[PDB]
Amino acid sequence: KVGRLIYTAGGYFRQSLSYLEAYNPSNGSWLRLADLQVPRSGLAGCVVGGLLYAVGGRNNSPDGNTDSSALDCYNPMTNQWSPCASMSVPRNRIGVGVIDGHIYAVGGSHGCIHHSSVERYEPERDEWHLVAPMLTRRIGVGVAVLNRLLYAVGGFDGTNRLNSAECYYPERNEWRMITPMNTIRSGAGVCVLHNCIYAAGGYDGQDQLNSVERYDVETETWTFVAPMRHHRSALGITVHQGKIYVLGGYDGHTFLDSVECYDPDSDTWSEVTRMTSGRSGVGVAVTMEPC
Ligand SMILES: Cc1cc2c(cc1[C@@H](CC(=O)O)c1ccc3ccc(OCC(=O)NC4CCCCCC4)cc3c1)OCO2
Ligand SMILES: [Cl-]
Repeated sequence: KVGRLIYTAGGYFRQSLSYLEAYNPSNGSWLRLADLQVPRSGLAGCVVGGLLYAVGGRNNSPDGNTDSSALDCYNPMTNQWSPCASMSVPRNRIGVGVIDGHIYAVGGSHGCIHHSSVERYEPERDEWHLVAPMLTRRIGVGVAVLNRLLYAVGGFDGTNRLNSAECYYPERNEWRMITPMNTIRSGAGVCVLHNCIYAAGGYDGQDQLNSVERYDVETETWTFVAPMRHHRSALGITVHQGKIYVLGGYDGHTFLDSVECYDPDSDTWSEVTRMTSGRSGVGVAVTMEPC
């Protein structure tokens, strides 16, 4: 369990960013590591077999905007990024979940297309394959895995921001709707802690949110928990040592450098550190420290 860092990749401030930085919750330290080959915001991060994966996003630059189908893998042992097989389609504002060593890429946009499509990556074969699409097109979708089931939460379908959510059952290759959230949320941070799927922040169509709600898979209910100290949309999120960490985002005025930590035992959020600069739209994941 020791020696794990919170990695933040990419993001957005004025333009899409190539930063890879790692935070050590045990000593407060930040490390700047190998840049992404291509700056990207709206990407997702995940970890399989100790490798950090950056999936999709968009390169926003003064010389254009390209939605990304890329899957790039970072090895902390080498501090090197390597290209992996690309997805079938570009996916900006994607969500990602891992089940049994496989990466699921969910939704996202390509130009004006809002995807319902979903695809699954097999590291052992370096191949992607499409699976059943969601019941709703979703960009800015939050994705988490609980009990080897994949959840897609909120987002924007091209016309409406969503409070709906749905669950993918891999052995049936089938999506089913679940209880909708109490709040419409696009660009929320979604993760799993204990038996619950948490949805923190986001945009409801009018304001950035500091509210946080959690879905109990047993009771099929969403319940609000303590709100964040800051309103945040397009925030990064991960879980580390039984706590939720939220990184950055946009509060309606500033791109935040704040990192907050939620303790479920006290139902409190605390400010724990600041990123090296404010940004939104980052990919976040946890893996061993580099060398
Ligand atoms: C969440 C959101 C907030 C907004 C908004 C549009 C959205 C949605 C889309 C929607 O509701 O159609 C959204 C959802 C998920 C995202 C995930 C990543 C992501 O990275 C690129 C990025 O970081 N851009 C930033 C520039 C400043 C304003 C836009 C949002 C932040 C963007 C995301 C955007 O318009 C202004 O506030
Ligand atoms: Cl964008």
